[PDB]
Amino acid sequence: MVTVVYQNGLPVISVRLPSRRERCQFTLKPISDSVGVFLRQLQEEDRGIDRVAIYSPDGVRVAASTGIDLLLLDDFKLVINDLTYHVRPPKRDLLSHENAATLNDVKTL
Repeated sequence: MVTVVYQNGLPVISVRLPSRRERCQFTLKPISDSVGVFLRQLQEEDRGIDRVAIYSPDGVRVAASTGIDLLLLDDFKLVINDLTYHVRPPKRDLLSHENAATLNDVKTL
């Protein structure tokens, strides 16, 4: 199964990759990473991947330029080679992401 879990305010997507026995996790920046960034990371991780794509639950291809914040507003399908994974991210506000991974009362100069 492909899962999405927020850790320190950022989405961590855990994926079974075809060449690998063990799961691998991908942490993404919702406000600046795109669908295409994530798909490129998958391909870089496993040379056994010949095809990767993301689709809406209704089966419509999602544009590579789409922000990860927008992707994670709802369910989606992740195709890796000949397997399609139904991904169910946890719901949170689109506004949620603007203070992600910030430590309260410590600012960097």
